[PDB]
Amino acid sequence: PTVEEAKAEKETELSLQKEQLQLKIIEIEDDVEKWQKEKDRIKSFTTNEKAILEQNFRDLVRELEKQKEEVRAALEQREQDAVDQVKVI
Amino acid sequence: PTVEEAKAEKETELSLQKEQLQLKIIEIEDDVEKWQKEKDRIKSFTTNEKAILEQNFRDLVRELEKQKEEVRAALEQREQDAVDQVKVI
Amino acid sequence: PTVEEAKAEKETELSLQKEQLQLKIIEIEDDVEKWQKEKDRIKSFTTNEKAILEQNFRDLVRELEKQKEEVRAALEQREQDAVDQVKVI
Amino acid sequence: PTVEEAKAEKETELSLQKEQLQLKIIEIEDDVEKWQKEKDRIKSFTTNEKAILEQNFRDLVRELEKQKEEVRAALEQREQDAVDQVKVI
Repeated sequence: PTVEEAKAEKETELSLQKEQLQLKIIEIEDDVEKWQKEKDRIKSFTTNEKAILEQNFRDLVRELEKQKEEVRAALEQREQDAVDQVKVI
Repeated sequence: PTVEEAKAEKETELSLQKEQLQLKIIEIEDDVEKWQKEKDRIKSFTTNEKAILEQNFRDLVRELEKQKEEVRAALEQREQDAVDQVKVI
Repeated sequence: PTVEEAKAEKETELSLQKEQLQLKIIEIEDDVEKWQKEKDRIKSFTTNEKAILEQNFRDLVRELEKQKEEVRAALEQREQDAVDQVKVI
Repeated sequence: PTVEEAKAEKETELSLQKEQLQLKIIEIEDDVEKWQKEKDRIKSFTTNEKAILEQNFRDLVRELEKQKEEVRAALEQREQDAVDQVKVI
């Protein structure tokens, strides 16, 4: 080959090989950013679900405390009822 | 009647009437002490039942808190499981 | 005394004595109603103060739970801070 | 150089260069394992401190609940004391 022909071929080859390398880097980086976004999404979902669990628990305890209060005041009303039902004879 | 006969009769009558009065007082007082002991017993029962209620409530809350903890650690294990299941491709 | 004079005197005496008896009953009943109203007022005050105590306790626990949450999230921020401060060298 | 001399030199050079490469890999891997062990240690410390926080909180609440109970029973004793201090006159 001519000196000018081998020059031009080298330039073509390097230009095409550069582009291959760049594409592969883009692929690696897309895969990594997608991996990382998924990991972060799962973390974010768990954090949310734990917050909702914690709020369910607090609502449950509050509802049960309120039921306990109803039973207590019932006990106190059966009490006074019974104390008035006891005659002096 | 002789003076000595009316004397002796008065003494008999007063002695028998005193005894009637005393018996009635004993009856009134028995009824009152029994009334009061019953009132006190019912109060004492209610106090006991409320204490047992309060301890049931505390055991229930403790058991539910412990269940919440199991669900939370389950959520965290499905989490790490899932984070390891996400490939880098 | 004349029959008509003793009649009239008896009526005066009974009328004045009735009024004495009635006044004493009114006094007994005033004292009893006042006793009972005071007892009821003290009971009512205690019931109120216990309710306010119970609400103070609940506000205190809620405030402390909220402070615990701040300390926990502080611990988690010193954590991530520290994990990023550890070099790969 | 002799064919046998260039052979022997190539072998020396490759052997020394291999060893350089291996050492660098060992260094990279030591740094990475140390990084990772430190990250894990900090995580492990935070987890511990949060557990101790959580147990302090529970002991605090239990102590305060117990103090509330003392104040309540004090209120009830000033109550009965006062109810007995109210005369019938």
